[PDB]
Amino acid sequence: PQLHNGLDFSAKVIQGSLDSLPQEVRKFVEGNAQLCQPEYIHICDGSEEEYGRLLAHMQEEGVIRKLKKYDNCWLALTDPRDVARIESKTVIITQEQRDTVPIPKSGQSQLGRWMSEEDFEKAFNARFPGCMKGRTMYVIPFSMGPLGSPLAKIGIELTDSPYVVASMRIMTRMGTSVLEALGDGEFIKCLHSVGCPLPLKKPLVNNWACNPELTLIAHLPDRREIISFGSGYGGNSLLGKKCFALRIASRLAKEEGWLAEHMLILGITNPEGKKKYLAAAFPSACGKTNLAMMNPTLPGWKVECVGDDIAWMKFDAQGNLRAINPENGFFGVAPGTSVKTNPNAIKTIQKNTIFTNVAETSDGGVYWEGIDEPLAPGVTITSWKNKEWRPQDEEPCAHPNSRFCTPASQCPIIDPAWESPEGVPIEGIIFGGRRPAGVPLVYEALSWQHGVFVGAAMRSEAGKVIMHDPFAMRPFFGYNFGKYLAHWLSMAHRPAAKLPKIFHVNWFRKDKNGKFLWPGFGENSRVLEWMFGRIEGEDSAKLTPIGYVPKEDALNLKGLGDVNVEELFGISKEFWEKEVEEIDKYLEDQVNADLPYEIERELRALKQRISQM
Ligand SMILES: Nc1nc2c(ncn2[C@@H]2O[C@H](COP(=O)(O)OP(=O)(O)OP(=O)(O)O)[C@@H](O)[C@H]2O)c(=O)[nH]1
Ligand SMILES: [Cl-]
Ligand SMILES: [Mn+2]
Ligand SMILES: [Mn+2]
Ligand SMILES: [Mn+2]
Repeated sequence: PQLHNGLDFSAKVIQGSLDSLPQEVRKFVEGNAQLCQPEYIHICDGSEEEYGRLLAHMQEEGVIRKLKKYDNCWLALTDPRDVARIESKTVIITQEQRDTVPIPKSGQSQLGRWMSEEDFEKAFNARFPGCMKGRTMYVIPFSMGPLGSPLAKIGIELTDSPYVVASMRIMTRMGTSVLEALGDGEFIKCLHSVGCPLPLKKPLVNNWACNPELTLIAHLPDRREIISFGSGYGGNSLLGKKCFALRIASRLAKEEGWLAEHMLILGITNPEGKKKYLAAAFPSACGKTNLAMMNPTLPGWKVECVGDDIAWMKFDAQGNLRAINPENGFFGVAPGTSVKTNPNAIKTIQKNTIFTNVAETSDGGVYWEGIDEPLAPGVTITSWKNKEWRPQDEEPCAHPNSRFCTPASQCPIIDPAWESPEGVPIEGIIFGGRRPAGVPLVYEALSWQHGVFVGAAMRSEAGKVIMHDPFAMRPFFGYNFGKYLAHWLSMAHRPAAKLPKIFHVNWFRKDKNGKFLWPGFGENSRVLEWMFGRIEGEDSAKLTPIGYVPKEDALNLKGLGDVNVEELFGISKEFWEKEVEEIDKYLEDQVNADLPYEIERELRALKQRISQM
C-alpha cells in the first residue's frame, strides 16, 4: 500500500527481487531502505560471478588491491582510526541492566556495556536516517553453521559496504540457498552502515569509509537485532563474526539450552587410530588459531581443524556434547603467523584470501611482523599505512591486529566432519591464557563445577597487566555473566549428559630471564597427548591443590630434553594464595549477587587446599 511512490523500493533493486523474499525479510529490507535511503538495493546470491565482479569493482575504485604473487588474493588498507573491534562503543540493550551485566558490588562492570532502550533510540536516530544516500544497500542472507544443521541459525545483514559482502561470503554461508532454506522461519536482523552518506561531509581517508566519532555496535537480543554504525572493520561490520556468533548467540543459547563460546574445535587422532574432538577457549592473542591447525610434532598423531574461533555446542539426546563451527572461514591475526608458528595457515592463505592492514611486498606478496621469512634482495615493502618501510625501522609494517580472511574449505587439515550438520562430539574443553608466572603448563579440573570455576577464574597478560577474561568471553557476553555461569553449571543436571573433561593450559610461563619455559606451537601436541589419555582414563595424573597435573614422566618429552619440568609445573603456595585472593575480589565485585553458590564453593575449596600446602 502507498499513497505516493516512496515506500515500494522495487524500482531500485539491481539484483534479485523484493517479491522473491520471504515476507518478513522483505519488511526488514524495505523498512531500512526507507530509513537509510540507499540509491540501490542488491540482494546477494552468493555466486562466484557476483563475488568476482564486486572484487574487481573495489579494485578499480582503489578500495582493495590485488596481490599479484598469489591466486585471487586481495589487500585492504583501512583508515587508521578504524582498525579494530572497539569495546567502549559496543553495547547490549535490554530493559533492565541486570539482564546484561551483573550489578557490581563496588566498581564498574567490565563484563559488558549496557545501554538503555531510550538512549539507544536517540543514538539510532542520530545516525541511520539517510546514512546510505548515494550508496548500494547489499542484502546478505547468511547461515551461521551448515545449512540445515539443527544448530544453525540464519541472519540477514544489510550493509552499504562491498568489503563486508566479500568478507561475509568467506566467513559465512551466503546467498540464495540461504533464503530458500529460511522460508518463513526466524532470522537475526543485522543492520550495518559505515555512516558516510553521499555527498561526503568529511574527508575520505585511504578510500575507507567510516565514521569513528559516531561508531556504535549495538545488540538488541530481545528484538533479535544487531545494529552497527560507523566502522567498516572486522567484528564491527562482519556481523556474523562476533555480534551474532557470540553476543546474540550466547543469549539464544541461554534461552534454548545450548552454548555459544569463544572456542576452537579440533579433532586429534592418536597412533592407535582413535580420534577425539576438543574445544579450547583462549583470549585473543593467546593462540587458538595456532592450536586449531597445529602441525603436531609427535609421530603418529594428527590434528584436524573444525573451527578456530567460535563453537556452538548442544548436548544431544544421547548425552554427547555436539559442536559445530558456525563460521565458514578463518579471520585470523596475520602478525606472528609463520611457517614455524602456523604452517597450515601459511598454506591456506595463498588463494582466495582477503588481507586487511598487512604490508605488501613489491612483487605482490604480503608481509608482517613475525612472518620469519626473508625477502629476496631487491624486494621492497609498503607498510599498511601505504608508506615505504624497511626492517630497520621502529613502527610495524602491519597493524598489530591485521587479519587474513580465508575460506575454511581450503585448510589442508580441515576436518572431514567440519560441515557435518550434527556436529562433532566434544570430549574435552581447554581453558588458557598468557601467564608468565605461577600457572603450570597443564592441569585438569577435579569436576565439572571446578572446571566451570577454572573458566571463570581465567586471567591473561594484557608494564605488564594481568587481566581477567573469564571463558575468554569478557568482550563477548551477551547477557549477565552470573547467569552464564549458572547456565554452564546446569549442564551437569541434564539427561545422560556426558560432561567433557576440563583442562587449563599455559603455553607462556617464563623463567627468571623472561624466556618461555615451553617451546609451544607443534610441541603442544605433547600436552594434547596427555589430555587424550586422561579422557581415556589413563593413570597419568597426580593430585595437587589446583587440580591434576601430569605424573613425573607422564608427559612425552622425547625430542626436547632441554625443558625444565620442575619449574614448568611448579606450584607455589605464595603465588596461589595471592591468586585466589585476586579471583575472590574479582568474582565478589564483578559477579556479586549473581555468583552461583557452586562457584563460591569452588573458590572456598581452592582457598582451603592452598592453605594446607
Ligand atoms: N610462546 C608461544 N606463543 C604462542 C603459542 N601459540 C600461539 N602463540 C602466540 O599467540 C599469538 C597468536 O595468537 P592469536 O592469533 O592472536 O590468537 P587467537 O586466539 O587466534 O586470537 P583471535 O583470532 O583474536 O580470537 C602469537 O603471538 C603467537 O606467537 C605457543 O604455543 N607458545
Ligand atoms: Cl560504489
Ligand atoms: Mn584466531
Ligand atoms: Mn576471536
Ligand atoms: Mn550444581
